[PDB]
Amino acid sequence: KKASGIYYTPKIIVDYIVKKTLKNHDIIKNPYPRILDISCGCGNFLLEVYDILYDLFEENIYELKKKYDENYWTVDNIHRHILNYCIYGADIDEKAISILKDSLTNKKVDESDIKINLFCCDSLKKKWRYKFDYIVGNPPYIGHKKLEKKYKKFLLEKYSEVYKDKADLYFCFYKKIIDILKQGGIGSVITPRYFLESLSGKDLREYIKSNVNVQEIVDFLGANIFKNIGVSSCILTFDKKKTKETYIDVFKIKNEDICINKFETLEELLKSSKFEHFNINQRLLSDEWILVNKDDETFYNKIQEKCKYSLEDIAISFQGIITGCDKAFILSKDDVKLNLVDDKFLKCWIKSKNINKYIVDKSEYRLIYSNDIDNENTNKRILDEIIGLYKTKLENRRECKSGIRKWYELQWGREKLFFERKKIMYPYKSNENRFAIDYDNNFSSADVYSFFIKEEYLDKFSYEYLVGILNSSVYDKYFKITAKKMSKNIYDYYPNKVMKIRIFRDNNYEEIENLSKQIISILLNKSIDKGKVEKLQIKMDNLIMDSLGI
DNA sequence: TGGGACTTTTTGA
DNA sequence: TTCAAAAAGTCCCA
Ligand SMILES: CC(C)N(CCCNC(=O)Nc1ccc(C(C)(C)C)cc1)C[C@H]1O[C@@H](n2ccc3c(N)ncnc32)[C@H](O)[C@@H]1O
Ligand SMILES: [K+]
Ligand SMILES: [K+]
Repeated sequence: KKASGIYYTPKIIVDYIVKKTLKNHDIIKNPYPRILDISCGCGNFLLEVYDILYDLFEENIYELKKKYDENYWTVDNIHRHILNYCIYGADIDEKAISILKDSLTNKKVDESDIKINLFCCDSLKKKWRYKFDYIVGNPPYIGHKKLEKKYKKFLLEKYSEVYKDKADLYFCFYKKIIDILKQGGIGSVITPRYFLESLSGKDLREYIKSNVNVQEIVDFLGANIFKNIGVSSCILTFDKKKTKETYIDVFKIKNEDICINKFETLEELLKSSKFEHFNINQRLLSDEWILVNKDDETFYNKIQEKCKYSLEDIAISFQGIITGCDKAFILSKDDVKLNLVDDKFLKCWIKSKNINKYIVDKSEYRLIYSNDIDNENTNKRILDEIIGLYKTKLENRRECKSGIRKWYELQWGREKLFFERKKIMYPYKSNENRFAIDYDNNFSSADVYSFFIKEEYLDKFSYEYLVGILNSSVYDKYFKITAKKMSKNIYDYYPNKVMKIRIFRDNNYEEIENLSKQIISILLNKSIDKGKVEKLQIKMDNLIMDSLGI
């Protein structure tokens, strides 16, 4: 399956990571460094390590010959020494190890067979017999849906310090690498960036912060590093050195449309205008890692201090309907099959794209709220001609197999009363803040999140005021500071972060609310000349900036 | 083949 | 009993 050009780490990144770890190695003082890659594959990293080592030994061959055994340190012996004592690799694929072993053997190209330290094993189960000086590589990423159940139980029992709930497989590789790193060693890996902000990575970030000194983080944000692969990458470099001060070099990319396979070295790219550099004090990291420059930190801290309320304080949040099979329960509003379904069971259905700022597009789909169907004898045509077409798939849902749900019921139908009221809705993934007031009792899947204001905060906050500030440029920038960057121009808008947004009340409340009412009034007209909306938004942003003192 | 529009349901807790 | 998180996303066209 995984036999193609994908998953090959680009040469620029491989070269950077190998150099970053061995740039300043004192081969005279320690001529026996152990370099490990625990997901070496065909040896993208290890073959480069061999070359870097060979130059390093050959450049100091006469100093080694003089300080140590004169007969042992010769140029002809460098190849044997590297393979015996220096390069280590591990991979679960037997064929990959077979190829890597031949590649290392053919580096020199008789005598006694040289023992190459390659292991065909599960790196997370191996009883590692010693720690390592340097660890580099590109671990596998496997999410919570794509992991096997038996294997996941093992991770939960043994890697509980970093792996729980919706965590990822590469969380465990981070723990393994840190655990088998020598005092004073250096590790450098490329992994997905999502653990820097995700709720799942909370324990993993705590593990890294409390056990290694993070030297450098390269955040590519939504840039496409791996061709034809939908993943966002970062490079972490960490050590176990005794140092008094622990500051992190953060290199965050500025333009996501760059092509990495166009510059000579990654170092040239990082020092250029295509990246920004700033320092974060590792002691000042909380459970959240707020990796922003001084301007954005000052901006963020001003808003946090000024706002006395959060959305969670004043709102009730909930995820959308999860049918478990959308094609079985969602039909076009013009589908002739809806004449078989009583309007009592029909609900309006919108997708994330139907959410704009301040207002929702008119629904084009309907949801059959099948939970309200009492008996199978009644409304049999609905069960036999609409929902039953997917009966086999519906029966394969978890709650149907355990008997909690009937085969025709919605898997997670939530509570209708939550949806059939005035509320605010936003897409779960978007390029910008899009918070709308729903007036039409719209239902939606889990690609749209909703909340409504608690009764006790209705006098302080109105729906019109909230969509005003939340759709403002100030709050767009404020949310994206700590949001979870998913892919190019996509952020996660999930309650675990959206409900942490903080809000304020001051003298500008009335004028902000009135401007929001004007914007809503314009956006709902048939002859909508939606140009004045931009001007009103600009005026509102000025009031908000005045309110927060920025 | 790479870029852009859009986003299901499986899953642990 | 029933919540909400999770992109080695998914899909299509020029
Ligand atoms: C494929 C991705 C996921 N890979 C990224 C690193 C480069 N991998 C790579 O070049 N693989 C490869 C390339 C070509 C071949 C062919 C010979 C052409 C068939 C075979 C394998 C991760 C490697 O980790 C290995 N892996 C996965 C789980 C896991 C674990 N639990 N313990 C230890 N090693 C683990 C897996 O076999 C991969 O080689
Ligand atoms: K000597
Ligand atoms: K990406």
